[PDB]
Amino acid sequence: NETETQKACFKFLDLTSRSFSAVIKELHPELLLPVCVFYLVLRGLDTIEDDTSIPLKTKEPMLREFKDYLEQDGWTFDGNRPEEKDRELLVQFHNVITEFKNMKPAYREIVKDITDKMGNGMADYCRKAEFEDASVKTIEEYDLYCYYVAGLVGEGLTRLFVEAEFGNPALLSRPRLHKSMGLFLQKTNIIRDVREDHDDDRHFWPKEIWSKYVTEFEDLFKPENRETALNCGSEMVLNALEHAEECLFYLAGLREQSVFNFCAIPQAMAIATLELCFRNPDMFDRNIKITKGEACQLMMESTQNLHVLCDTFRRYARRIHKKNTPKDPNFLKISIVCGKIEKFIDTIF
Ligand SMILES: c1ccc2[nH]ccc2c1
Repeated sequence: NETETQKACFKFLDLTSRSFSAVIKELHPELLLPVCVFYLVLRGLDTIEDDTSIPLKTKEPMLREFKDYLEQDGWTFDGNRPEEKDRELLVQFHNVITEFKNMKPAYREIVKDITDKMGNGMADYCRKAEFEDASVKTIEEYDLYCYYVAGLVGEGLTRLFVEAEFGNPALLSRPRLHKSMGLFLQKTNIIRDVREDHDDDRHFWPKEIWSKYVTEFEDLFKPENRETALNCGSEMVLNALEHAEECLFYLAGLREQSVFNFCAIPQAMAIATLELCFRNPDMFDRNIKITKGEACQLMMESTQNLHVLCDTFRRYARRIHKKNTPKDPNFLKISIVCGKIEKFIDTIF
């Protein structure tokens, strides 16, 4: 007995999250529709923020006010460029609104708050870009951009988990944990996608890091600077790896198996992707991905328990530890963080 509003939301879930839709749809029914609503709302936010054919005069209010649109039956939007990939989510958004309002009031307050905080951070970002540079210059800015597009997702999901008693409530008292969750994923994708993003005039690597390796960011992609480029990505990987232990801390707080799988799978994939990118020069030439046999192993190792997941983390931390070379100016610090991850897992298990 699935309503068509529900079928549409799940259809759009397949079309926007692609492979991830499968693990979302295996979520415990207490949070299956809430998490689905949460994702389609944030994806609806992205479809507005990313369409450069929408002028700031129109886009900025939609982003700041989107939390209030969730309360308006039949809200639609057809002002995307006719070729935006996820247009139809916003033109048929009345299904998300229907299912948003069917949600328990505690879930609606969480999703509405995150939509509000996130949409306004996006609107602030979209504004600066139009009237300024908006280039990531400091690690602090880098970390701030990741908190708004990914750390806030972690807050929302954690708030839903704790509300459904699927997560230890102490996860809300230590918000560095869900922040590390989102930053680990977002930083790994920013590292791996650096060429793709640069070929679309998007640059998220902080100048505080890449300026120690090249004079201009574009220099990273020239074949003659492949050595400094590797060293730069190494420090990028080092910065991402500093979140891994707090990620293990967060997963230890999850109390329901389908919620564990939903959070553990992307984390295990992130550390594998990080290991594939570490000292890999292909990262600056194309989009590299982990092999299908590896991804399929990881999916088995991320859908069991915390012990099995920690062994996967220990394995890829050791692989990064071994690829680490003294020629790298980040040599010592990479070994230290890898050792801390390995020795921490050895202490638990
Ligand atoms: C758990 C916590 C934070 C997250 N960010 C994206 C997915 C996800 C899962």
